[PDB]
Amino acid sequence: MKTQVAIIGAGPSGLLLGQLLHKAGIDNVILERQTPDYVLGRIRAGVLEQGMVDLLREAGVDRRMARDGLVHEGVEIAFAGQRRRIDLKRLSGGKTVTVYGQTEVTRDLMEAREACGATTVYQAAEVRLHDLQGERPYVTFERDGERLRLDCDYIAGCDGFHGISRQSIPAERLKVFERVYPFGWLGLLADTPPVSHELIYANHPRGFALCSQRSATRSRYYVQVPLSEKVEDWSDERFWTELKARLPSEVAEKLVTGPSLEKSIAPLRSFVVEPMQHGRLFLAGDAAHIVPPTGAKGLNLAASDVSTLYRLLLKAYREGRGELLERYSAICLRRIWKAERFSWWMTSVLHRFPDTDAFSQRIQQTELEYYLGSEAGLATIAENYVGLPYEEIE
Amino acid sequence: MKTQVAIIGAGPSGLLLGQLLHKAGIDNVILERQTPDYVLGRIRAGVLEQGMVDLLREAGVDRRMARDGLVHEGVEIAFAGQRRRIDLKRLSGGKTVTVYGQTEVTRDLMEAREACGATTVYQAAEVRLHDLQGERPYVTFERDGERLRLDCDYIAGCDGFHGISRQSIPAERLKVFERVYPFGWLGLLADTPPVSHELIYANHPRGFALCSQRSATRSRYYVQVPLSEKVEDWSDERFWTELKARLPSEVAEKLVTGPSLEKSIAPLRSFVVEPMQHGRLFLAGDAAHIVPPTGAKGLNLAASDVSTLYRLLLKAYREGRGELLERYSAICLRRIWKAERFSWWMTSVLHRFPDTDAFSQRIQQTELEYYLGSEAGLATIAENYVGLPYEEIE
Ligand SMILES: Cc1cc2nc3c(=O)[nH]c(=O)nc-3n(C[C@H](O)[C@H](O)[C@H](O)COP(=O)(O)OP(=O)(O)OC[C@H]3O[C@@H](n4cnc5c(N)ncnc54)[C@H](O)[C@@H]3O)c2cc1C
Ligand SMILES: Cc1cc2nc3c(=O)[nH]c(=O)nc-3n(C[C@H](O)[C@H](O)[C@H](O)COP(=O)(O)OP(=O)(O)OC[C@H]3O[C@@H](n4cnc5c(N)ncnc54)[C@H](O)[C@@H]3O)c2cc1C
Ligand SMILES: O=C(O)c1ccc(O)cc1O
Ligand SMILES: O=C(O)c1ccc(O)cc1O
Ligand SMILES: [Br-]
Ligand SMILES: [Br-]
Ligand SMILES: [Br-]
Ligand SMILES: [Br-]
Repeated sequence: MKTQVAIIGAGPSGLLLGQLLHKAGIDNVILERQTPDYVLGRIRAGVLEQGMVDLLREAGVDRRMARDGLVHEGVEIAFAGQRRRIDLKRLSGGKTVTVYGQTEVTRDLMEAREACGATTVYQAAEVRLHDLQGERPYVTFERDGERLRLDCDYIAGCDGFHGISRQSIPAERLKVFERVYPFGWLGLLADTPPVSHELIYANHPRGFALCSQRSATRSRYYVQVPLSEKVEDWSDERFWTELKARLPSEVAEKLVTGPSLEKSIAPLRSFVVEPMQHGRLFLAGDAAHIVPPTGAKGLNLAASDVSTLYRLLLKAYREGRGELLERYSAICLRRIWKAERFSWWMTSVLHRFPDTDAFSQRIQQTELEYYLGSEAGLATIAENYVGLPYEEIE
Repeated sequence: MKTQVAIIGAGPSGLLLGQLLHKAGIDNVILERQTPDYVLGRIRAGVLEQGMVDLLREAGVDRRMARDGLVHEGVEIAFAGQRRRIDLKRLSGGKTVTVYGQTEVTRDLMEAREACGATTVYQAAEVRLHDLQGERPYVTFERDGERLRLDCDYIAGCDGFHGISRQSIPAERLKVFERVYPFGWLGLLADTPPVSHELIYANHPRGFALCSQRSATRSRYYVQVPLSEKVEDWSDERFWTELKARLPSEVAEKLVTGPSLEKSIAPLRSFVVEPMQHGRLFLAGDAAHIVPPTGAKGLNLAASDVSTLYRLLLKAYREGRGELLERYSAICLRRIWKAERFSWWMTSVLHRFPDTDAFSQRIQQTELEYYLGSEAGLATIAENYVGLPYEEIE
């Protein structure tokens, strides 16, 4: 079996990369460990940057998004009883973000991939990578018991945090950066109208709360929760009572509650590996880095890694410029570290930490008061929130 | 013995407050524990904000400053081999800072006080405060052995961190915020031309370094040093070799070194007390709060507390508005917390901390790269550096 670019993983990264490549005439095969239905059952991200919205259009997979996605021009931050709005559009020079669920994007791409007929192998068991430093690397996997080999020129590891690709690079070639936060997010998806037309991030003494949305009739809420909590310990009712307890009263009063469609706990983490490649293997998305969701950068960073890898593969195949591929990590890492810093900052100012002394609490409050009341402070939040510019290469 | 306003301490705060009050017709007596020469021997701050420069003019003590002070329009920050300049003037909307030593300001005020004939009692031993909540508080002290009593309407505690005034307020009425940093600054004053026309803050792997000045022929340099260091362990030569080791080579090459006129180690600290008053006692300057010197806010905060207290005392004496004095702490604390936050931020990004993991180091570097390369980031540094606006009261 043979292809040009082998792609491990069919989440947003793998599908987006694959779609881009296919439209340009570069053969690519995707290997996914799960079934399509399993991948489609993941409720995750909901905020997309301008850059990602353009990459979807470029991949020709934007019809449904242009119809159903909500364009937001601001986000609110509530702390100490007051609600402060950040005008993203005015402060960033006219950029906005688009709210459209990750499940939707994945569904749009999977459909687009099916229609064009490109190769996708689900239930690809025991994927293994070989000859990463040769001229002809290959992948082996098991489809219903028999071991099959797939030959390619390059391998794109788009298998997420627990994927096999990052684990395939000799640990001594890698430099790992990581911070684990002492809390997670308990998220809840409901078929009720969102409480606000825009998102509300909330710093409350009991912990962080976030009011988000998926459509005009579907909502998503999160509340900061310690690592000891179990999802079965949180009935729908306990969640609504806690959410209400963390929001300003004029917001809590108009909250339409309802039974959960999905409920889960996601732990917060920061993680970066350098470099992001090894021989003919290139990492993209969660396979290479993790950000706490506070800044909504995860899926967005995945898009920029992919945007970069794709353009570098094009130069390589169409222009015979195979040497530019060495620049992948340098290019990606610049944007990644700034997104990691924004995510970390957002996380530290909106969440309540366990053993904080009096001084740190006052500083946290003052960070908010300064950044939310200063035109220059608001602009730092805004330009980072909408998304810093993609570097163009060459 | 009787006066209207008793002032404890003859450093910048006490003298400035006293001078302002005197010019407006409000009698005031200053009690200082040391001799004039001792106070004059302290080498400390060198950077003055616009607001402080105007308060000096208002006190009519600005002739020498207008002549010898250096107006700076920018400051440089060096990290990872590169030097980045922050244009304060362009970024803050035209404000600048003025470099004029603290010793000079103190000398100008002491001279001004002498000429106008206001009462200053040096070597005022064992100062004690009494009847703080009555209508007539008083101060007792010892001048060459005999105990004298001074009656007044109000007491301004301008006695610094180790003064008696903060210690005179019942500890249960006070709320203390404090952070101690695991390092200090080893400063050196030399009679050599400064290495740059503007200040250079430096983040280097060996620790922080700062190149400052006092005049066109006098310089002041600092290098971050751990708490274990003793000044007698640092010969002039050891200092120059370390300073040079922490600066970019094109800067180190042109450094004119020389024997020290003064050399000392100042530990870094953050400290705030709330409220800043008790009955007829009002705290000002270091008596109420400490900031690490990284943002040059100490003497500047002292000026704003004093500017506020003075205007409130004027309303009280001239207008019979004695009730406005209750607003002192609320007014002062707003500016103080923002200055404390700026100082903390500057400190955390320019200094090397002892037990930092890989992630934090990368974030520290990225903080600098973001704030120094973003127009909005640069503006946050600039408006804070020149000094946020003084609140006007009423
Ligand atoms: C559980 C979780 C919750 C999250 N929640 C949020 C959230 O609420 N908000 C938010 O803003 N962001 C959230 N994120 C982050 C955001 O969803 C991601 O950054 C985004 O999904 C990254 O896409 P990806 O393609 O890189 O990774 P993924 O979506 O993880 O896709 C990787 C894919 O590769 C497959 N794969 C794994 N191992 C192998 C293998 N050995 N062989 C073959 N295929 C393999 C997996 O089955 C998976 O389909 C979350 C991430 C996770 C892991
Ligand atoms: C040792 C030290 C080093 C510093 N170094 C720097 C530096 O390098 N850079 C910088 O930016 N800032 C520095 N600062 C901070 C800056 O100098 C101050 O914020 C500024 O001096 C505050 O002025 P003040 O009048 O409030 O206090 P001070 O200048 O401390 O004056 C308070 C005065 O009150 C007197 N006093 C004390 N106790 C009594 C008493 N019991 N009775 C009567 N009088 C009393 C003292 O003798 C003193 O004269 C430093 C502060 C200190 C303490
Ligand atoms: O799921 C969301 O809608 C969502 C929105 C904002 C954010 O920062 C993180 C999130 O997961
Ligand atoms: O003494 C200085 O000149 C000086 C300058 C800048 C600064 O932040 C701190 C300082 O003590
Ligand atoms: Br979703
Ligand atoms: Br995220
Ligand atoms: Br000085
Ligand atoms: Br200071």
